[PDB]
Amino acid sequence: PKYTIVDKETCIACGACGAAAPDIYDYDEDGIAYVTLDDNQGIVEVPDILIDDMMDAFEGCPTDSIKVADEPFDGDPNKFE
Ligand code: SF4
Repeated sequence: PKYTIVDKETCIACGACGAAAPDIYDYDEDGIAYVTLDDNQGIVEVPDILIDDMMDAFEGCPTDSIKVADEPFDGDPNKFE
C-alpha cells in the first residue's frame, strides 16, 4: 500500500498538489496543503486508482513537503527520516 501526508512546516502554499491530485490534497485557509483522505494523519491507504496522481503531486512539490511511504505515518510527516 501507499500512504501520503504533507509536512505543513515546509509547505510554501504554491497550489500545485491539489491541481495534480485534487482527490488527495486540498488546503487550509492560508493555502497550506493537507491530505483530505485522512485529515493529514497518513493513515488511510491511497486508492490504487489515485496512486499515479499521488506520485505526480509528490514528484512535483517544489519543497519536498509531500511524503509517501508504504507504512502509515500515524500523524508524523517526518516519521521515515
Ligand atoms: S505542492 Fe508542496 S509546497 Fe505546493 S502546496 Fe502542495 S505541499 Fe505545499
